[PDB]
Parts: sequence; C-alpha cells; structure tokens
Amino acid sequence: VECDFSPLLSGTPPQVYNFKRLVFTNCNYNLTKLLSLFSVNDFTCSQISPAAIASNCYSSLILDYFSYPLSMKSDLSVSSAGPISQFNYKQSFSNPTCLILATVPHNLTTITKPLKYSYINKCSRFLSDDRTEVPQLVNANQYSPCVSIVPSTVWEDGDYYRKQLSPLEGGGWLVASGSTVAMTEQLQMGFGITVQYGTDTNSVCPKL
Ligand SMILES: *[C@@H]1O[C@H](CO)[C@@H](O)[C@H](O)[C@H]1NC(C)=O
Ligand SMILES: *[C@@H]1O[C@H](CO)[C@@H](O)[C@H](O)[C@H]1NC(C)=O
Repeated sequence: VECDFSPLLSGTPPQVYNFKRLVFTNCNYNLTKLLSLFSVNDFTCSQISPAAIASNCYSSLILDYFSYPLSMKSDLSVSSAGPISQFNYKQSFSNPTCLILATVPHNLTTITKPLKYSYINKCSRFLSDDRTEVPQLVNANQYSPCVSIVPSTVWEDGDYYRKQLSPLEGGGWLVASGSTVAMTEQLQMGFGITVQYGTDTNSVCPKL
C-alpha cells in the first residue's frame, strides 16, 4: 500500500534515451522521503507546483529516471532545439509534469555509476531521393525511433548508427549519432514525474 521506489535506488541507472519508467496506481507515497536521499539541484513543474505534486491525489503517477549531467540542463527545455528534448526524452504536454535534477551522494552506495553519460545528438530519416533529411523527433511518453540502433551506452563520441528500413516502415534510411559526456565526481540524475487526474479513481495519495 506504499509506493515502491526501490528499483530507482538499486543498480546502475540508464541513459536519457533509455529512461526507466515506473507506473504507480492504487498506492500511497512519501515524495519528500524519496528526495531526501538526494541533493536536489533543480525542480521545475508544468501546470502544477513542487508543493502540489507532493500533496495531491492522483489516479496514476508516472516516474521516469535516468543518468543525466547537470551541465546539460538547458537541453531539457522545449524552448531549446537541444538534442535531448528533440531526440531523447519528452514529457507529455497534456498532463501535469515535473522534472527534477539531483545528485546522488556517496552514502547511496546501492546506486552505481555508469562509465559515462550518453545521449542521442541526432536522429533523422532520409527520404527516397536520398537528399532530404527528416528529423525523427521523440514523442511524449515514447522512446526515440533510433533507440533500436543506438546502444545502451555510446562507445565513442561521434559514433554513427544507420538502418535500412523496409517498405513496411516506409523505406529510406534511419540515421543516428551518439555523444558522450564524461562521468562526474558524483552521479547526477534526472527524474520525470507525470500525474493523471481521474474522477472516482484518484487512488494514489500522499502517505500521512
Ligand atoms: C553520509 O552522509 C553524510 C551527510 O549527511 C556525510 O557527511 C557522511 O560522510 C556520509 N557517510 C560516509 C560514510 O561517508
Ligand atoms: C512522510 O511524509 C511526511 C509528509 O506527509 C513527511 O513530513 C515525512 O518526513 C515523511 N517520512 C519521513 C520518514 O521522512
């Protein structure tokens, strides 16, 4: 009857384009209890507040978490053309959402570091003319089209990934490039929260 955030605290977190997603229904949560394990560097919301998201009742609550460098903050903003919002991670524009940037302290030994930070810097599609390039932007609540060809961790910065599509998928080529950022002194993470408001189904409530 309590929301289990355990898989977030055990093992190596994934990369922004392989964000691990936890779904929560019919349970109770202590959100300030979870954030206290971390040094919270950034906390921004949309159509909700950081105070409201901790003290409200939802039909459902979605939690996305990945490894993400604090340096790359502006790339998460939909205002920017940054490769993260375009090709890696996008939260729903319809529902209330929250994005949290935090650092995992040395005490939290159960969370292990990746070798580095990885992200997709370009993901596009070449039309049959083989001259025109159509960017393949990531949709809300979905992974990127290029996740199938981009590895869990990019081996070297500037690596290219291509795939010849079948007429089923439309023909043409699928192109992706990878980029790396050097691992920080302390692992930095990104947490994306999405909540749904129902009518008679608001089962997810704060632990009191
Ligand atoms: C545990 O965290 C505290 C900060 O709350 C820190 O001062 C301490 O060094 C950590 N424990 C160890 C064994 O480093
Ligand atoms: C559980 O949530 C309450 C708010 O409802 C918070 O004040 C408290 O600190 C949380 N529990 C712990 C052990 O921190």
